[PDB]
Amino acid sequence: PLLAAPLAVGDTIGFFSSSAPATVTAKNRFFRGVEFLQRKGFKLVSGKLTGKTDFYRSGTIKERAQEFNELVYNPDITCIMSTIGGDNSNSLLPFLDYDAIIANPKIIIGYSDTTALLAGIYAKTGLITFYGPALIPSFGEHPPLVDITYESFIKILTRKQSGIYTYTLPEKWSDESINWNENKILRPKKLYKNNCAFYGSGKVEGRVIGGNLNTLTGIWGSEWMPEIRNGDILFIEDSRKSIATVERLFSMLKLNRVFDKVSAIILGKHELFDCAGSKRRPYEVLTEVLDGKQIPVLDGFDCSHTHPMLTLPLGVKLAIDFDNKNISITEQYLS
Amino acid sequence: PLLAAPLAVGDTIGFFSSSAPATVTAKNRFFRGVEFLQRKGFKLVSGKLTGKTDFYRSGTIKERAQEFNELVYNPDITCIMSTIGGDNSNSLLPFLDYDAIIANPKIIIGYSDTTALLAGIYAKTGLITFYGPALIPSFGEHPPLVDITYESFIKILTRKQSGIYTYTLPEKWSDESINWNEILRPKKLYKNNCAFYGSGKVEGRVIGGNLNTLTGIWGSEWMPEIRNGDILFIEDSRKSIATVERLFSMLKLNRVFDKVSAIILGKHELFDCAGSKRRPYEVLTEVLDGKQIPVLDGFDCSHTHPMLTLPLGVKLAIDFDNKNISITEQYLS
Repeated sequence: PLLAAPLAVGDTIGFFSSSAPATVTAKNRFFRGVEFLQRKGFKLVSGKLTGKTDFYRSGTIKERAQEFNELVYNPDITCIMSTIGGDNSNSLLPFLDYDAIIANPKIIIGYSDTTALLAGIYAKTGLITFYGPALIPSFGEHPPLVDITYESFIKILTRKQSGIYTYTLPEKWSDESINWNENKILRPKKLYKNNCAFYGSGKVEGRVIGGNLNTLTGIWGSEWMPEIRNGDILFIEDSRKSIATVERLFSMLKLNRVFDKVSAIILGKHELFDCAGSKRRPYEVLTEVLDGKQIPVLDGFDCSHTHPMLTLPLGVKLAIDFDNKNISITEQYLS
Repeated sequence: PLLAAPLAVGDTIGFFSSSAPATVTAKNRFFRGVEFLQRKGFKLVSGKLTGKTDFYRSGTIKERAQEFNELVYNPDITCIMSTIGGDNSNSLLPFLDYDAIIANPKIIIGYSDTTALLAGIYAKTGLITFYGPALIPSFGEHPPLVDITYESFIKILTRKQSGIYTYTLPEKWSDESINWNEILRPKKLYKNNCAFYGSGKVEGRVIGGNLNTLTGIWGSEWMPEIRNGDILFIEDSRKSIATVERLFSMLKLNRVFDKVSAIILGKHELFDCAGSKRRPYEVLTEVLDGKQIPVLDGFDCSHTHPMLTLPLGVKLAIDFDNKNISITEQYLS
């Protein structure tokens, strides 16, 4: 695979808004995130659509593609980071400068809607991109949870690439929709003990592919959707969906023979899942859809819309140990 | 194509709930729909999940598939009609009895989420199915709009298959969210603002349905292949402009706009333009990035009332100069 140079303290991070204009609509959280990374010693380059709005998005399809491409063209930038998601990143894909991305590999990072870019770029270039922090939701989060997110971000992106990396497990997490865009918290978020579950036994090792599952529907079937292959580990998360929607997306995967190919599934914690009074969790729905197909599942990985959030390279091998209840990166993912 | 026998007054219609359990949650409107069709002379057979609930759905995946299959097996039924949509019809697809459908073709009709079944059945069997009335939303509608819906339903499904059929244009329509399952007053009525963007005449096989729903079968063996020359028919309901851009770009990435000869946009019920004042056609235009595809914007085959009935998988001719749309290929035996 094509690998970017590793991150280091003092590097320059460029940010872009490929969908929702949250540098305007969540400006307090944006400023908090900017200050957080600056105090860690990073230099920031603001994408050209920062501070702009086109109603539901930051700019036209072409303006958004231009904003991203301009960061790729900047030799001083080591990391290109999403400000926030939305719905509309998939629009950009015909207009990204893939040749320039190949010529100038950088760490591309974000989550949620930005999945369209992470997966699309991998499909076109083979670049290992990252499911991880977006500036506003991730680094604008109030303490204490933001520090745990940051610890994973800096560890994954700066560590020496020798030997496997085994993920730490956040001690507590939350998914509450409070404390979004103000100077002070209303009150502390509920902190839950980590209830991640490892359904299966033994160890499964395979290339991880996926991201935000609802977002994948916007690139599905196209040359920008990476082919899923026998032995892959499927990584999927969603946010604030109804159980009806979750069944639909799981069945979509089933119809596409995904569950005939993959050797394990990682479900990211689902932020504020709406079970419609059924008390069912997404794993129970997945089990019905699987119709007896036995696939080991890591239910509740902290790489999703919940806080804190871990950083995950996409398109390289991971090993899930279902007996020892851990998950590791086993393949080099930065130069 | 595989063709079902035409409907006749007095026939038996069977109904099924492949997703939302609205025979329970919209029981008043359900009863209105049943009574409406019975008054027309139809006999109704209730699918086995009628009156059942499993929270957000009518029953398990397998039970819903069985409900549908049992209607296929019933020799007295000539038309299998959806009660209502939802989100979850795509789950049934591995379990439908496609061989039984081939052995005894029937009129299968519905819309919205039921698109997964209409498209899936066509992909597997070649059966010409219908984007049209579902029992609860369509036939539980109060007069006067329900009468225009019914006129299209009965005309399309009972007419002799001789010569082209040219659609009537409803004089007025509504998308107002009142009088669902309760009336205090009639819905607000709007003049028909359907628009024909293009020139000349385009003829090609129509394919599509509810666009959001298509995402749940996309890429699979149940998604019919879109071919050079097809007319793409798509409608959505109560979506944000952000979602509409996403779905249009999905089509673009899949090279759909390199294949289609025209696009039909169904009227979008209560579209949320996020203050932009933009309509879906304008968003489509941006996404098309210069591609000159003629568009019929605002066809009355969607979640708005009244609703026309449309066979999927047969040739239509859109005459952009004369501002009309016709079915040009035989669609019932």
